[PDB]
Amino acid sequence: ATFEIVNRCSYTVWAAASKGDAALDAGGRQLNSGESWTINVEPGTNGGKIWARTDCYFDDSGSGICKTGDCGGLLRCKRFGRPPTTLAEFSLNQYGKDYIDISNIKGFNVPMNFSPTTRGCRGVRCAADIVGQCPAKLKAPGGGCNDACTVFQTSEYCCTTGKCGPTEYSRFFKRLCPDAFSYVLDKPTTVTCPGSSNYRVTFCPTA
Repeated sequence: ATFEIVNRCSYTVWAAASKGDAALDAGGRQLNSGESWTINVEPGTNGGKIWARTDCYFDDSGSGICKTGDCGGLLRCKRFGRPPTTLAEFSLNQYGKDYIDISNIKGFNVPMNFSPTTRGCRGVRCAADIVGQCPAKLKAPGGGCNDACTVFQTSEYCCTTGKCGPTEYSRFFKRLCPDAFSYVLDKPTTVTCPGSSNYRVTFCPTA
């Protein structure tokens, strides 16, 4: 499947694509304001994620650090990034269907639109100013808005026992972005697309 990753933000981001134990395509790339990066993702890919990283410094070998979304200091991510990270999530060709969503379960750093470029389903978006409105306790110094599990590490925020309810913190994310997962047991905002659809992820879709 084809994913075009587009940076409409006014600042540089470093895109990342991983299924957690391996890169997807090249795994990561710098995107200046306006730049588009097209990747190919193997059919049948399960648990793939795409996210942006901000304020990165890398050397010639592709090692360095980012203030949000860092994946063990690599330009080309093999694993998932350090929160806060707005997440585009997908599972492809699962019994004839693709499943996509946006998640705030690992916090928020960059606004995002996740849309198909082929027919048959709708896109999803979280483009509110969550960083600007972020509750004091959830603000990450490096930038972004942490989820409450990341910050407080309780069974209730992290849904460790598989039983947990909405919280004052999850409701903040849900209020600003209804179409994204706000906590683990959130009522699913997953979109079902035809198997083998193609997609576009746009950072800063409105501004």
